Amino acid sequence: TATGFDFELIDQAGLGHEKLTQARNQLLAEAAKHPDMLTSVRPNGLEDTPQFKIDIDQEKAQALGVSINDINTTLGAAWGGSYVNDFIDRGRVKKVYVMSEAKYRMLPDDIGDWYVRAADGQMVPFSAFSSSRWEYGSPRLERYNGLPSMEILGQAAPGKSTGEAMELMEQLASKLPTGVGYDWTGMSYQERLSGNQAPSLYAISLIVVFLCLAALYESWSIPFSVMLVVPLGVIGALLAATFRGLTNDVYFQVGLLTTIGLSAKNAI
Amino acid sequence: PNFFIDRPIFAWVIAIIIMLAGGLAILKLPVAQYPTIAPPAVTISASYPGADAKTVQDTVTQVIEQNMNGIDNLMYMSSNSDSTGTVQITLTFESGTDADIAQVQVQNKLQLAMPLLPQEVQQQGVSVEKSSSSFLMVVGVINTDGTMTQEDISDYVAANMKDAISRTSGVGDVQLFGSQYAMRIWMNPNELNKFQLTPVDVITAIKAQNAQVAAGQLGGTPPVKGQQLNASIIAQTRLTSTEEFGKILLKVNQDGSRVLLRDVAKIELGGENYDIIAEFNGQPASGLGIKLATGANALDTAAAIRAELAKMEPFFPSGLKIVYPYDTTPFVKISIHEVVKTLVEAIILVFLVMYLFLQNFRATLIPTIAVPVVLLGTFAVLAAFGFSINTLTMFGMVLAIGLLVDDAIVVVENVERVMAEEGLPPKEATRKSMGQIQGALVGIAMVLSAVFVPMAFFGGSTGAIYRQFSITIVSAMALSVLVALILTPALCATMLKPIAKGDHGEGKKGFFGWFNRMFEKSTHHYTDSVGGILRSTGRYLVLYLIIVVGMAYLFVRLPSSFLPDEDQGVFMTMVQLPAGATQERTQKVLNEVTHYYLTKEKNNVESVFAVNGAGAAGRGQNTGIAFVSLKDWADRPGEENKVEAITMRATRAFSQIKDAMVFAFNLPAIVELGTATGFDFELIDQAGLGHEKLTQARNQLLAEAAKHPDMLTSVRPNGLEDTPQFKIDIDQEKAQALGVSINDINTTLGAAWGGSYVNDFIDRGRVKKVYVMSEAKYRMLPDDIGDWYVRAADGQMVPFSAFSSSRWEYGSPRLERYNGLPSMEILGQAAPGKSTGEAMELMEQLASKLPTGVGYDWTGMSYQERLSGNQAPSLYAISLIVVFLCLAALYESWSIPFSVMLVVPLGVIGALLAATFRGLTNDVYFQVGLLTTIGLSAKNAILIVEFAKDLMDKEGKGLIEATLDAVRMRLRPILMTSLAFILGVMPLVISTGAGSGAQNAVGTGVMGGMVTATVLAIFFVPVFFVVVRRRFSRKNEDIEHS
Amino acid sequence: VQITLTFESGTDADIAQVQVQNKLQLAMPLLPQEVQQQGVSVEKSSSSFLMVVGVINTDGTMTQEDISDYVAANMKDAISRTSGVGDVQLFGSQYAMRIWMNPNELNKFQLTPVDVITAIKAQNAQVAAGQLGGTPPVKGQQLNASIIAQTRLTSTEEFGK
Amino acid sequence: TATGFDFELIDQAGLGHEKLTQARNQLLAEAAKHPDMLTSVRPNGLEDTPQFKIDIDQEKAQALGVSINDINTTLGAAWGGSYVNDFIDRGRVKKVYVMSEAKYRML
Amino acid sequence: YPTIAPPAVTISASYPGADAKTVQDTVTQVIEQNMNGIDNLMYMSSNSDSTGTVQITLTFESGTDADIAQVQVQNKLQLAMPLLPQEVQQQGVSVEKSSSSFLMVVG
Ligand SMILES: CCCCCCCCCCCCO[C@@H]1O[C@H](CO)[C@@H](O[C@H]2O[C@H](CO)[C@H](O)[C@H](O)[C@H]2O)[C@@H](O)[C@H]1O
Repeated sequence: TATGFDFELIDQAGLGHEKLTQARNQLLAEAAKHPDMLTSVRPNGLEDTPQFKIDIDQEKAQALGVSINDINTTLGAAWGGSYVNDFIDRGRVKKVYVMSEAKYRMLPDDIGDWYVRAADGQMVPFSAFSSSRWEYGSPRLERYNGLPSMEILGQAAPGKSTGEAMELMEQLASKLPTGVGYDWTGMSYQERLSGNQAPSLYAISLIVVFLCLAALYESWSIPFSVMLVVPLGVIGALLAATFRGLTNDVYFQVGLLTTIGLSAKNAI
Repeated sequence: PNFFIDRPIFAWVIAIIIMLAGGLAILKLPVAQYPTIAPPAVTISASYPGADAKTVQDTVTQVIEQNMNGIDNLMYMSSNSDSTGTVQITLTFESGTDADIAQVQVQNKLQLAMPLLPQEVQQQGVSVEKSSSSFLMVVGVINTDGTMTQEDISDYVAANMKDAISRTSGVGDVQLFGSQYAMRIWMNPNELNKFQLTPVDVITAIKAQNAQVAAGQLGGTPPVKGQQLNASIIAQTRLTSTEEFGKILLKVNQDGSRVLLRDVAKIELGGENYDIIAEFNGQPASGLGIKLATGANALDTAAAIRAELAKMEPFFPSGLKIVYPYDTTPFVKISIHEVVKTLVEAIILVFLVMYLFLQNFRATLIPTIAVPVVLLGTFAVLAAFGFSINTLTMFGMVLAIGLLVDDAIVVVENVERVMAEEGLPPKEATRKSMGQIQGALVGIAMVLSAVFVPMAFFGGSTGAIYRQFSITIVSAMALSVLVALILTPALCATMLKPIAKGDHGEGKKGFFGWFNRMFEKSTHHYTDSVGGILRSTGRYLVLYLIIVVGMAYLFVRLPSSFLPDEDQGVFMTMVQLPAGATQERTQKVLNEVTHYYLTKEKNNVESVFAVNGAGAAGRGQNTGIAFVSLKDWADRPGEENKVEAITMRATRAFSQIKDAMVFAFNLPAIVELGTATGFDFELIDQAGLGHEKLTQARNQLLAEAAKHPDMLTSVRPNGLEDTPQFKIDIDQEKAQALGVSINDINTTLGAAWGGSYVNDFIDRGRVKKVYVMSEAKYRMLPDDIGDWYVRAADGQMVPFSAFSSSRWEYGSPRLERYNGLPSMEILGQAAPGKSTGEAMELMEQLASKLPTGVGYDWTGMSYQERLSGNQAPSLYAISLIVVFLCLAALYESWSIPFSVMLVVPLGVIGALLAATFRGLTNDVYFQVGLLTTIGLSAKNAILIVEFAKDLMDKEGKGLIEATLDAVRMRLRPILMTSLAFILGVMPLVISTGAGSGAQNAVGTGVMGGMVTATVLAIFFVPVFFVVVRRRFSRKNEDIEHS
Repeated sequence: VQITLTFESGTDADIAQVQVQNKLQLAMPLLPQEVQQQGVSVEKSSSSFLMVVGVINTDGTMTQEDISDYVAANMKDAISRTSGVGDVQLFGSQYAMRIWMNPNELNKFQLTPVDVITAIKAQNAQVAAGQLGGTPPVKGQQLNASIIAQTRLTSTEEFGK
Repeated sequence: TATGFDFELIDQAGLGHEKLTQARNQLLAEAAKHPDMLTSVRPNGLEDTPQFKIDIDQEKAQALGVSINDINTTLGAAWGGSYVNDFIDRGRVKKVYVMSEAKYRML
Repeated sequence: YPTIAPPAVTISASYPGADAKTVQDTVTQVIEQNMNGIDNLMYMSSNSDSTGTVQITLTFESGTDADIAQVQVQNKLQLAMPLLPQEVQQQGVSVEKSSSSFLMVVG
């Protein structure tokens, strides 16, 4: 979604909707204290809007001779709408929609102007069965691995590089509720993956050219003598990368592997 | 090749690198029980709640037998239109074809049949599933302090287990044992007769009144200008408790006392089904059945699933403790340790021989160094081949130790001795040894690869089983041979000490066994002796004919197998109550069984799992199942405490002292197999007939094949026999008069006695079903037909006794199919001592002689085993023909490979002989053993015969004297190797504990085979060789060639 | 209606064909109901007939429709299931219960087609049954037996009556 | 089948069956006018045959107290036919069809 | 770039007007329950949504073959299939292998 990451904040425990929301605004407000590492820290999801509850009381209408199906459907097709059948426009199939007009469906009182025809032949106002209130609700509930989560979106401050901001993220996600954890997905997921490889590729590949060297062109000491050369290759690649403004990424890794490469050739 | 002799470190690099290739190839290497062995099948099932046999066959089943036409890799279609509403079609497919291909093909050919379903199915789905019966696990859930009962456990099971524990790293399929909660509404026909109300008005009540609904939106799009608000309409909402459902309005009386559902019927948050009952040691329990994941480890599915269950275990309710009645894990954990263990012993024993013969610390160590580089590096050969290190393949390794060390060993000997016969420096005498015995090692490579390959190209489950050894012992072979071109030769020249010409060691040490002379003294006896026989050939020709012949007769009188039987730490006993009995009598049997195990075998049994309601043939209150788990293997000693005698005395206990057929038994090794001497005859109705006629055919034929005690065996049906059904024919005339509506009569009859799935509600935050069934007592006794009244069009009720005739006819409750057409499952077998196919010939002759629409056809076990049948002779003729031509090749003739081929009988006659004594069987493990024996025999003959012909040629010596020299100098190695083998293989041979059926089976055939092979070949081969060559060429002669 | 989708050569055949049928069900619920009730068959197929086996009656005393029935009664269930067959066009037709409405004799008795339909629908079906001693029963209970119900018809008699 | 084709003229703007019929005719005559490039330029298929509209005056039926739904389904099951239920012949399922009789739907 | 991102099958449907927790715990996590046994899964993303659109995005390991994925997974959903709504099941339901990256948008 941006520069380096898409921090995913994961629910693991059995805590709650409210409380978690409080823990995260806690983090998004707790991080505004870092201009030397972060910039444009923003939240992901839809929060919680005002909902308009309309309870229809079945008894009062179950007398009056109006049928429930009819009242439901009319309320619907009025403010939602309906797919009936299909027609043939210009030589192409399309849908058919029957919804109310505009002005009778923007404000609650317009409910009034709506009457349901009973079994006898007289209409009934909704104000004959509908209590109405202002309560609250959520629209779109986010998850990561099926469980409640929030992507604290961000980019690194204009002060160069992307990963230091991610490591600083790892320091933010510490001081919050018992059951509130951290993970990376997408751009920084792989930045978890191409990062903590440093021990393994070098645990292995270093041992391999060692034996490759004691091999076809023989000896014991020859791989040691040549192998002391590896630091000499890096300290300049490290020296330069710092001097310019870069970061230990992939391109620096291939940059490195390559550099130790020609260098080992030479001592070879 | 020779080249790496003068690059010792380069060699070293190959050694330490390959050993590491090993360790890295081990740490993340997969382990299973066996390799994925069984042919894959996909099954289709559907649920038609309340239907009868003819119904789920005739509404769901037959419209299907018509619309999923055209899936590839067609094979066969077996089906059950259960008279419980389940319809189940198992397509069992051709071995090793890719499953998933089938699976999607089918799921998208049912959606062709989908509108052509009934609508209660159509709303309740149809499932297509790749399938086995191989439960990795059955995990029980119980509460200790009687806190919850089966439906509570079941509900929690469905709400708190199946999404987060099955997130654990290592898991395939999940299956719940019990029933999910559903809103259970129990209608009383009295309190429903009262207010003239019937199920339909109730149906319509809960349906219309209980849901979410099409809302709409304030500021709906497209709104109109000026607008400064956008917001969502809420509406009629689905319900939540048992409370919100009693308060539901059905009809208001004119007096004003409204009638809610709470009145006419009873309300509990209940189960979606009350078929099967799950008892953990009698106490209430509900369970889970788990299958392993797609290339996943069994033991890590175990580490993570059991860690996961332990992660929700305090976060479980009170008393709620998880249980493990059924795991196939410790059997495997312990299988592995026992097999490594034997291998460890094998290593140490081999090394012992290796010392107590070579007696030089650094020379005795070189071939000991020989072993890790070879195995560890073989694991590297496996990690790259995409198969798994299971019991069997790693068994191929423990078995392979012999064909490993043999080469390396021979070389250390040949060098040590040449160094005793030419005096040259370590490296040079070595060089000569390597250049002269190249043929020994490349030869063995040529023929063992030649004998273990032909099996890999075999078919079936047993064939794949073979694939595993092929690769292990051949990789082991080739690498041991190839280490013998890079590793062993450089290790030979370099880490080995230099000898002057003729050092011999004879009684040149006292405390360390003068021993060597004896060997040397003895080989004089040996050597003069071969000469003695060489002088007098005819005798030895004849006696050979003896061994051959004996080998033959004896081969016959050794009985086959498909795999050995295994104490798995877990076995089961199943229950069967006579037709139409109820759940109650069965439950009597389950806890009575539980008594037997916790009492008269109290010490052995740890936990019983009693299942009431569906067992073998199908689902059905009269049918039961028990999982009996034992205390860990360490605490079960004797003959009496192991699965065998336990099963024996269990079924002994129950057969003659009960009214019901109830049998205890032990599960196979392989979690699905050919039932050996036998079949599962499918009797196919082809002509326009019907169920009555096939059944009469079952009578006819079960009478026709059971009347031959000399060919046929176990004429029995597998299924449930013919049950009592109660036809209630409604005479429509009368009701088309009285003003009652047919839909009203039907759906009321249903919702009363079967029941109806009507709507959905939301318990605890999870959607579940809403069920309205009548109550117990108003639809359990025939007499209750009465208490039910239909509200007419005018307004008064009618009894069912106003239109309903009522009788008892016959039907089978489990309707079978074979390819969409009417069929019947006759399981059957050949006499214990008749081949199964002979029984196929006489059974086909009876079931041929049956009415036209009663035919014969094959399914399951006897199917594949019919097409892929007449081939084993051909491939082992190949393993042999590859032996004869490949070694005719490494040398350069014909007569010279014959002399080495003469040894296989000396080898065979030993595997029969030792095995026959024990009681083992010409199955697979004895077969792999047999091949290996062939290898051994030809190996040794390679040793001797190679040296004699070489001399004959290139130094031109005389036959008899050359055979004698070879025979003399090669005695010593032949013996070293062979002792290493017998002693290495031994532990397997006598070990008890996991799979010892396996260990013993490999071991015995292999051991006895090796013994007679050598202890006879070292006296026959030189006479094989001499006479064989004496009928080819003219001049020479007995060669002097300078 | 026959819609033939021709795929890129050497493509996975079956993967294609199946992909097709799980895109049949995005458009399938909003289909006509006379169709949905008369099935649609999606079948991987050549662009021509590979083979035709004929069947005839020796004494000729069978009609196209008779022979055709026999085909449908003993063989043509697996010919579309051989691991290489798409649609088979059956030369004939399997039997159907044929009710031939007489429009005079229908004006006679105050009934029209609509009434004939709802008539035969309702009169001809299986029915939601149940079980004597149904589960879960109560103690002492000693019976479980199959409730049969009205059964769909079988003869020419059941359909005239 | 040697050197040839299977030309598809696809209607793209949405001018319905008629304009397509005529464009194709225009074309089919336009290719018969070049024997120095084409041979057997023929359309493959069927042309436009005589069809018989039974246009319903819904009104006359909307006073008269008849329900249209039934009227349709009657014309249908009469001259087309109707798949209604399934039955069991000799132990094997088949279909249930109610179509008019022969002589009562041919002229 | 190469096939870099882990493979996901997305399911989307319309339940016109429903709420967040219905389409989260009736429509979304109602499938992810039989999604035990997936080949090479990396992570799981999901939407409830309050306009009637419901989204279940199941995400697997790079190169784990898509067509293959929809194989095992559309057939692991079509096993988790019973706990979703039927008003969902009647109006346009898509199972489609997905990225979230418009390769292009043409105006
Ligand atoms: C357990 C029962 C079966 C196991 C026995 C299988 C055979 C292995 C035993 C070999 C040892 C006895 O072998 C017997 O003594 C020696 C050496 O072999 C030979 O005896 C020889 O003595 C002189 C020596 O010139 C004769 O000229 C001639 O060469 C031969 O008669 C053999 O002809 C044999 O008859």
